[PDB]
This record gives sequence, C-alpha cells and structure tokens, in this order.
Amino acid sequence: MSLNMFWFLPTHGDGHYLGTEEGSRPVDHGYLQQIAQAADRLGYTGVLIPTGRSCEDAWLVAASMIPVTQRLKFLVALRPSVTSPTVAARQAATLDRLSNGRALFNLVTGSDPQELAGDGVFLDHSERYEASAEFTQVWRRLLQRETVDFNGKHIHVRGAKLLFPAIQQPYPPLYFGGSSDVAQELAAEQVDLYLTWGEPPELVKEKIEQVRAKAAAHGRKIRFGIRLHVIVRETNDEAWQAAERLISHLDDETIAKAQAAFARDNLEISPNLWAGVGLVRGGAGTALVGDGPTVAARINEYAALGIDSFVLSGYPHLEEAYRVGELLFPLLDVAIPEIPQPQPL
Amino acid sequence: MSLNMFWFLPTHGDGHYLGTEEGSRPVDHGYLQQIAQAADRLGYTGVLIPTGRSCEDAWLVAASMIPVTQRLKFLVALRPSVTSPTVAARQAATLDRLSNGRALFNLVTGSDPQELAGDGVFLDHSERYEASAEFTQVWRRLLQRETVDFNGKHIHVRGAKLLFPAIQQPYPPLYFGGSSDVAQELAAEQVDLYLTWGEPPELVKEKIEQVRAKAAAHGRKIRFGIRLHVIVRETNDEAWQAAERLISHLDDETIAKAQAAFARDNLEISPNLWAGVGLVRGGAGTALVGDGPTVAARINEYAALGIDSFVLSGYPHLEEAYRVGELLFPLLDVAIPEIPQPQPL
Amino acid sequence: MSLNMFWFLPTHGDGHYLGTEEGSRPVDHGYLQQIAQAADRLGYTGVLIPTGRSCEDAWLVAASMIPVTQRLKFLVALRPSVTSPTVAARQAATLDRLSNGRALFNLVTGSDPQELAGDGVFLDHSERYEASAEFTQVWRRLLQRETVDFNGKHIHVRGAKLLFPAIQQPYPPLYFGGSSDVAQELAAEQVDLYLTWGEPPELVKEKIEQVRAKAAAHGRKIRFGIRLHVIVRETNDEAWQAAERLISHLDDETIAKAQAAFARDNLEISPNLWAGVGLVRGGAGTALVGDGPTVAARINEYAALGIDSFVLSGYPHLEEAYRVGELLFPLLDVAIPEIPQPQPL
Amino acid sequence: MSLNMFWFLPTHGDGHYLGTEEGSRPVDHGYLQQIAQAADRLGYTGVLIPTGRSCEDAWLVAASMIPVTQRLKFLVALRPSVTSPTVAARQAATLDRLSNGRALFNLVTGSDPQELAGDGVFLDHSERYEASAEFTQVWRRLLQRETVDFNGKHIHVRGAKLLFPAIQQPYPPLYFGGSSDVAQELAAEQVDLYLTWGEPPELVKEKIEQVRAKAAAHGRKIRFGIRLHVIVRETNDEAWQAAERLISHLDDETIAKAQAAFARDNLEISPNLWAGVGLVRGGAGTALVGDGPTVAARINEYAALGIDSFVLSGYPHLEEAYRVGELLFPLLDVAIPEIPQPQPL
Repeated sequence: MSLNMFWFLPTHGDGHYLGTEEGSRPVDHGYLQQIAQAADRLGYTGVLIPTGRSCEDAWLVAASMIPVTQRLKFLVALRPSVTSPTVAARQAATLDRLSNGRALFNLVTGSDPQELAGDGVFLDHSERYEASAEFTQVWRRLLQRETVDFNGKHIHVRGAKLLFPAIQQPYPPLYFGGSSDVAQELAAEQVDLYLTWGEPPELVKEKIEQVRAKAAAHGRKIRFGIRLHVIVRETNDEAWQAAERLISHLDDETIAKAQAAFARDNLEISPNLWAGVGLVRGGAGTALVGDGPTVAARINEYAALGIDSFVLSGYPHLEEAYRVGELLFPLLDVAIPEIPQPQPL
Repeated sequence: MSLNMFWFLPTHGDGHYLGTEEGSRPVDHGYLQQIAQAADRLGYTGVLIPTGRSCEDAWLVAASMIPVTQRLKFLVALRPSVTSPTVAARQAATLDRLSNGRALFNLVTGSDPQELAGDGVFLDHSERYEASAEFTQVWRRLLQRETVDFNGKHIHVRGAKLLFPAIQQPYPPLYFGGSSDVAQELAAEQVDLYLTWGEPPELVKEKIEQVRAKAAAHGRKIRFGIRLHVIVRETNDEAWQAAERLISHLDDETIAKAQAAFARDNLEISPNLWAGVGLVRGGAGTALVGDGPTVAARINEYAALGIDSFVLSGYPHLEEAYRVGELLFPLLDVAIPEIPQPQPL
Repeated sequence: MSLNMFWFLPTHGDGHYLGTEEGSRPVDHGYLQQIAQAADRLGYTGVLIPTGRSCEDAWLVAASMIPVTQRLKFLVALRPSVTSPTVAARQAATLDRLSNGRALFNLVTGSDPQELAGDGVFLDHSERYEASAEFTQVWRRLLQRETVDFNGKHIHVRGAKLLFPAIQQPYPPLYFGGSSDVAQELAAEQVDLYLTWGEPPELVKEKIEQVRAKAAAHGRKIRFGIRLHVIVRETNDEAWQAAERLISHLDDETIAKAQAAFARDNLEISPNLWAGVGLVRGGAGTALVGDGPTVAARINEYAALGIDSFVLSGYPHLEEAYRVGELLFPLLDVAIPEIPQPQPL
Repeated sequence: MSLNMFWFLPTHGDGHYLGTEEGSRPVDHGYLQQIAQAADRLGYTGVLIPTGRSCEDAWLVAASMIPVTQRLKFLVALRPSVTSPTVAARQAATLDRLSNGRALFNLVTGSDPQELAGDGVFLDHSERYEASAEFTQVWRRLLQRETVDFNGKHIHVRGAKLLFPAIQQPYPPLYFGGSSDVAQELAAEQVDLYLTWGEPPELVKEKIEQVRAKAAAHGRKIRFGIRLHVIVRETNDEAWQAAERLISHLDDETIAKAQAAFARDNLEISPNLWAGVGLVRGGAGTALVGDGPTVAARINEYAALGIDSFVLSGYPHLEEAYRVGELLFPLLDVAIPEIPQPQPL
C-alpha cells in the first residue's frame, strides 16, 4: 500500500493570502503549467482540477497540459445534468486517448441551484442525485463500449455509442464523494474511489466503514481518498506560524465569527488539523499543520483507515507542491507513477 | 486583402487513400501535433477541427495543441442542442484565454437524427435551426459579459453568466455555413463569417451575394470563406495523377456510380475543380487539382468573389500541408499570423 | 537481433532535389523539431546529426530537441583536434544527463585540411589519426570517472576530471567508421560500433570481417552499422522513378561525368543499390531503391552480415521518415525504443 | 532607461541552505526548465548560465531551453583558451539561430590554473588575458561574417569563416567583467556591457567611471550591469531573518572567521548590502537584503550610476524568481521582453 499523492491546480486563483487579492497571483496557462510540471516531476500521482463557474474549464485545462507532462494524471470533474452523458463519455475517451491513459474522473453533483439555473438545470436536492445516478450509469456503460438506449426520469438517449475506446480498462477511474446518505450510496454502487473530507481520524473512520459497508451490500469494494490542505514546515512553530500568516488578511469579523463557531486556535479541531483554511470557500475545509513527522504521522494514521489517495493543496500552489514533495514525501511510502509507453502504431 | 489560409486536423483518420484502411495512418496526439506545428510554422492562419461521433472531441484536441503552437488558431465546432450554451460559452472563454486569443468558433447544426438521438437530442429539421438560433443568441451574449435570462422554445437559462472574459473582442470570431435558406439567414444575422463549400465560381458567387444581401437586411456585413480540398503538384498531370491515385482503392461500384451521377473525369465539375474527393463522406466535397499557378488562379478567382478565408485539406494531411505551403503560398498573397504577446501580469 | 533504425537530421539543408536550391526547404529549429518528433514517434532508435562548417552545431541541435522528444537518441559527432577532450567529455556528460541517457557519440576524424586550418588544426593525414586515438583515449577515461594525466604527441591534460557522471554505463556508446586501415584499427580498439558505408553486400562483408578480426586482436568484439539513403515506394518503378526525380536538377555535366565514372543506370552498382545520391557530397554515398520487400530484403541481407544498426535518410527528410517508417518498418524486425523512466530524486 | 532584469540558472546545485547538502535540491533538466519558464513568464530579460567544471555545460543547457521558452534570453559563458574561437563562433551562431536571436555571451577568462590545466590550458596570469583578447578579436570578426587569418601569440587560425550568420546584428551582445585593470581594458575595447560586482554604490560608481573612461579612450561607450543576490521580503526583518536562515548550516568556523574578516552583521558592508552570501564560492558575493522599497531603492541607486542590467539570484532559485518578480518588479521600471516573430521562410 503505497500512497498516491495528488496536488491541486488552482484554476480559480492562487496566492499567499486567503480572502484577499493582496499577494494573489494571476492564474494563466503558463502558471498552471508550472504547477503541473512541478507535480509531474516531484512524483505526484496526479492533480485535481476543480469545477464551477468560478473556475476555468477543467477539461480544457487538463488537455492543455498533455504535451507538457508525461506521467501525471488529471482528475477532472464530471457534471451530470449540466451536460449530456454521451458527450461527456466521448470527451472522457478523448482525454484518455490524447494523454495516453492519464485521465481520472471525479463526479460532482451540483449543489448551487443558482449556478445550476445559470446552466439550464432546475432539479430539487433529490432529483439532482437521481439524475446523477442515471448519468453515471450511462456514462460508465458508454466507456465499456456499449450501445445504450436509456430512458429514465432525467436521462434519455437512444442508440448512444462511443466510436473511440478509452485507453484505461474497464474505463478511466471514477471518484465521487459526499457525506449525505444518498451520495454515499451512489459511490457505494458505481464509483471506484470514495473521496472524503479531512475530518478528525475518528469521524473519517466512521464514514469509511459506512461506505465500505454500503459498498459490500452490492458485492463491491471501493477505494478511499481524503482531501487535505497541507502546511508542512521544518518545525511545528513555523507550520502554525505559516497557518496564521495565511489568514492574516481575512476580515476581522470573519476571524471573530470563526472563533465563536468553534466553542468547546479554536480552529484546531484535532491535533494538527486546522480548520482555518475553510473560512473562505473554494478550497479544502481542513489543513494538516505541523512539521514533517507530525504531518506524516497524521497522514499515516489516515492511511491506516484504508485511504490510499491524498488530494493535497497549499498556498501558493507552485511553491507548496515543492514544500510537500520535499518535507513530506521522504517521510512517507509514496507511490511513484510511471511514464506510459507509447501505444503501438 | 491578404488571404487567411487554414488547414485541417484529420481527427477521424488520415492516410494516402480514400475509402480504405490501406495506406491509412493512425491518428494520435503525436501525429495531430505534427500537423498543427507544421501549419503553425508554415504560416497558416489556423486549422479547422471537425465535429461528430466519428471524430475525437475538437475542443480537447485544440487545447492539447496550445503549448506546442504559438500563432496558429483553432476553429472548433460548436454544437447547439448537444450542449448547454452557458457551458459552451464558459469553455469558449477558457480556450481563448489559455491559447491567448487563438480560438475560433464554427457553429454546426446537427443533421444526423441518429447521431443527435445518441446525444439526447430529438428535434425536427426546423427545430434544429430554431434551437441553433436561440443557442447562438445566448452564447454570444454570454461572451459579451452579459448576464442572460432566456426562455425560448428550446433554450432556457436563468441568470447565466461567465465569470471569466475571453481575450478576443467582442468575442472570439464565429463562423457558420449552409446553403439552406434557413442557415443563410442564421449566418446573415449572427455569425461573422459565412463558410461556403467549393462549388464552381459562378455558383459560389450567387450564394455570397445572397448572404451578403441577407446580411445587409440586418444592417450587417459578414466575411466569407470557402472549404476546399487541394491536390497541387509541380505540373497539371502529376496533380490529376495524384487525384486518380487518391481514390484508386475505392469500391468499383462507387466509382461506377459516380460516373453515372455526373452525366452531361465526369468528376471535374469545373476546370480543375474535381468532385472525386466527395465520393466518401468525412472531408471536403470538391478539390482544386492542378499545378501551382492553376490552383492559385482558381483560388484568386474565389477571392475576387469576396472570400478572404480558405479552409484547405490534403492526403496525407502532414505532407500536404507542406505541399500547399510550398507550391501554393508563394503564388498567393497569404496573410501571415503573428505570435500574440503575453498578456500583462 | 532486432534492427535499430536511425534517421538523419539535415542540418545543412533539406529539399526535394539534389544539387539545387530549387524545391529546397529552409532548415530551422521548427523544421528540425518536426523531423526529430517524427522519428521519435515512428519508432526510430535515434538520429545522426552531422558535423562540419556546413552544418549547424550538432550538440546544440541535439540539446534543443530534448524537451520535445522522449525516447529518440541523438548520435552527434565528436571532433578530436578541434576541441579539448576534457571539454567534450564534460559536454558529453551534460547531453547524456539532460536527455536522460539518450546521447550517442560518433567520432569523426577531420579530412579537410582547409576546414581544420579554419579551426586552428594543422595535422598531416597521419597525425590526424594519432591525435584522434589520444583524444578518444582521454575522452573515454574521463567518462569512466577517472582523473586523467595525459601527455602524448598531440593531447596534453593534467588532472582532468568530470565532476558530473553520465547516465549510460560505462559511458555513452561510441561509434566510428572509415575504410582506411588506420581508421579500422582505431575502431577495432576503442569504439563500440563500427559504422560502414553502404557498399554491395559482398564488399560490406569483407570490411566487417576485417574489423571483426582487428577487434578480436584486442580481445574485443564490436557492433556494426551501415549508412544508407532510402528511396522506398509502393512499387519498384515508383522507387526508381523517385530516384531519377531526385537528381533531375543536377548539372548536365555532372550526370554525364557520373555515367563515364561507372564503366563496366550505371549508378546501380548492385541490385537496388543506386549511387546517384552520391553525385553531390553532404549525404550518403548509396541508396537502396525499390519497393518495400526488395528494400527489406537488401536490408536483411546486410543484417545477416552482422549489422544491427541502419542510419537511413531520404529527401525530403520529414516526409521520407514517414515513407520508410510506413513502407519498410512493417517488413522488418525493428527494435522499438522505450521512454526512459525519470531518474530518482 | 527601463531596467533589464536577469535571473540565474543554478547549474551547479540549488537549495534552501548555503554550504550544506541539507535542504538542497537536485538540479536536472526538469528543474532547470521550471526556473527558465518562470523567468520567461515573469518578464526577466534573460538568465545567466554559469561556467566551470562544477557546472553542467551552459551551452547545452541553454539550447535545451529553446523550445520551452519564448522571449527569455540566455547569457552563456565564453571560455577563451579552453576552446577554438572558430568553433565557439559557430556554436554562437547556432544558438542564436535556433533560439531566434535570444543568445547573449559573457566572456570568462579562467582564473583557476588547476581547472585550466585539466582542460589542457597552461597560461600565466597575463597570457590568460592576452589569449582572451586574441580569442575575442577573432570571435567577433567571425560573427560579422569575416574570413579571418589570425596569427597571434596564442590564437592561430587560417581562413576561418562561419557559413551561417547569427540573427542579432552586428553580432549577439557580449558581456565581460573584472576589476583588474587588464580586464577593464579588454571590456573597454571589445565588449558591449561591462558586468561589475555588487559593491557599495560608491565603489561601483568609481569602477564604472574608470571603464567608461577607458571605453572613451577607444571612441567607444559601453553599457553596465551589476551582479547581485536578492533576499527581498515583505518587511526588513523577514528579509534579514531570511538572510540569517540561509547561512544557518554553515560551518561555525566559517561564520566565526567571516566576522573577523569584517572588522571596522559585520557582513552588512553597506546599508542592505549583505556579504553573507559570499561565504561560500559559487554564487554572487553580495546580496541586497530588505523589503520591496528598500531593495528597489538600492537598485535604483545603482541604475542612477548608469547600470541598465541586473543579474539577480536567490535560494531556492525557482521560488525566489517569483519572490523578486512579485515583490520587486512592481516597484521598478522593468523592461519587458518581446517574443521575437518567426523569421520569414
């Protein structure tokens, strides 16, 4: 069990400070390329490329990194009702073929009705998950070379088929997350890896056992991954110091309110698990803060729960990819990806 | 009036012979890259990247060519009902930003109900054009930074907006074609360049004057482009010889039937305008066959009709991009693209 | 015994015709890149990059192709007296490290006193080979991590050492050729592969047995390679036709004189071994002309002599790399290179 | 007078700490590429690529960065007696042509007899400068398309000529430095820019006026550049703190000895000019330490002396290129390079 270390492409903006354009860094192809090549050479298994109206399209970003990376994988978001499962399967096959089998998919059920309404989607909190199950069903079948005639509540295709096969078999891996029971069931029945948030190890445990169980109910077993922000430094004080530094430009009310929300600094919801990174939405909710060993221990503790993937992030993303790769990778049993050999002609 | 010369990326397959896997050439990223960099260095304005279930997704292909080209533009297809105009506007903005303003869009109203039904689209020959007009309306507004509330027969978005602006102003150029009166009207009212097929100069003339007129009816004037396959050689015999060579593996019945279809070789529907390339669908319908001067004359004759863009192609596409660029470009007034300077940081 | 197929980078110019600027093609980085990536993807083991005042520096050309190729090797020329063996060893180590072990070296003893005098070298036909042996001696030792104190007739270094080791062990392969007895002895004692010209199989045989023998005299066995130009077509007539076409712009006197030089068309010194490509210096002396099978047979016949490498070429070099890779590779047992995995960090 | 900002490629090693392999970072093509593309996108005019047995060859490194950068220039070292001026002119022309005019040359007269003896050079402290003048003379003439017959004390070529011209006119810029009167005279008579070390502004002044004067004595005027290491932070304390941090792993004796060497911390030889970076050889001798304004002021003060180029560096080099580009560039009048347009075909 070697850990698959993932990084993140900040397609909605990057910088040294949370909640401010101060110290921010413009994100263009050039900068995105720097991060991707950094992850590619440092041994990261892949990078998560976010979705949302607030990000540049993840699929195109991923594709524009193909000729400039050789072994890094791209975990791009799949958005159900927003697009036709047939078209998404076709794009999936193309991303996989052009990158020579380095595509990964992460289904994301929309949760912002206003965003969804902007795309032409109008489904209640339930229908959104119903359409997601139907979409995922069709998608997966298409990637398995099947011709699909499907007429469900939300999805309706007739004689849908992909004329080009993907490289990876049966099909490119599919990740999905969510704590709602409905989300856990969708994963437990169709995805390959259930991606959970970074909660204290005990709560993480509970959730895995729940999905592991739901998974079993279908005669299936899935993998697990955790999303964590990382602020690793040489010592624990520099680490915590870097944490305070990160949110130093946040609104005084925000900071004040957070302390009130955490009534039992108040941000450390567990030893070296700081919720200060979640005071602004757009990234991870928690962050492992500490020195190499402490961070590597918290990580190993999660791995011991059955988690083989760790989608990490840091500010700024170019510099911190190096920080983590140099202070953390050496203390862990990191799985090192290989450059796929050219497909025969 | 310098002519904008375009090439084609054969995303559905390439080779030395029509209608056979004999002499064919596998099309992967590597090969697609060869062609794109060849067009980029030879001075082509851009390359058309086809759409259809038979092609690999044009958008991802285009994106994967960004870091490997510097001035070449990508004319990718826009497919209405198949996708949400909001999502397509968002991808359009991202392709334009990542490539630094080198994105071009070519609207394609689907015509194969079976393909469409495979994607989840079920619209008659009319509704297809109605949904196209509504889609194009919304798309264009989105790229102009507008928030769009739209409820038409087919399109329905509420509060749709792009958070990232495209580079090109007002928005990335939009091409569209079609001889049906309904298609000509759509172009005449929303697109920037009307792309016509390569018909004898007289019929091409007529069509341009029709759209030019329809365009005027809206207090608008549009540009014109023509799609032509090219078989230029040092002499006219090598040219015609290369033409015969191209379709030498076609089915005997096909060849026989074509001659019967052309009752007034029979393929030369006009001096040096050979319809032999249209005996198999997937590419251009006609081809300018002849030596440099003859081809350059036929081309100039079309330019004299008001056509400033020429989307060309040849088999194989890598070698023929060089053929055309070396035997033809020197005899024409080719517009040479520039490498956009980096956007300020 | 899989055959290692090599191509050639035309760093002194390329085109469709010999002895004329007519049909020529400007050679810049872009074009050189096209050829290198074409060889890289088509399965060629590597490319020979020529030396001489008439070529752009092979080492820099090779280096500028590193980020744009992944498995292709670069066989660059090593020029003795022109440069310090210490500096050449240091550059050798750097080319090998930056390309991740894809450097190959081909020693070339200068033969043009005027070129040599232009570089500051003034050695008779003998001293040139004496300095070559001394240079090669030092070079090889340096690449084996040795500190070298050497004082010979021509070479004199004291405490020379490379602080960086090459990737390949013992050191990057070293090729050398030449029919003179002195050259055969140098190879037979220091190089890894003796590169011979394409002479009729019988004369090729004789030469190999001579060097194989000289090699044995040192308790060494070396490999063998042959330099051949290739004009392979679908049929033998197109092949011979392409051959005539190639030299159609040569001076009438040249052609006339060649026929006189071959007294026993006159160019075919052996079945399908045409000396027409040697009527202008700068490339290979002979060319295998014929269809796939005939060419593949002539090639296999050479392989049967103990030749495992074939440095090929064709005009133009981009198009013909494809010609050979598609019409010839399928008929042979071609060794397919691998993408080296990243060195550990 | 916009300032040309240069960075440095650490081809002999990079890291977070001076004088230790602790916190060091392996330097390969991948990492070198990261830095070069970072400088290229951040607006740096170019990067200095060091020379010496302790570095990987600068010319090959520079060349391997051509396809991965678009406007950045490469200032590579020229080493006189080590190589033939004819060969160096030929490589110079090739680097300039392949990169499309982005080559810069920095003559370096060797000073380590043991290094020189390792390369085959045995010249006293004088002859080294005599051979440098002769080498530079020939080099420059060769790049101006001249055929050179030269017979001096050390250099001897007959009928030396470059068959390929460089892109830049008259020839690629030539930098040179040195405080010895002999070095100042060589610059004052042949180079385009005299590169001086970062000494207190008053001593820098004096030196410029000396060379400016020597330059005038030849009816010539040259440009000036300064080599400075930079540790810019948000505040002056973080800056000085980062400085102390940098040399925290240095040998206790070294630190102790330095304090003794500076008898009048002791390292601050002038306000915000820290000599702590010179306690280990291999990089710059001094460093501007301070916040944005303080650093930008020290820099402007140097510019006011007639210095238009600033070759900067920082540890680590990838992260600090960003540090300087983000905290410093905004406070200065930085000259922004352009992407050269493709040469006509």
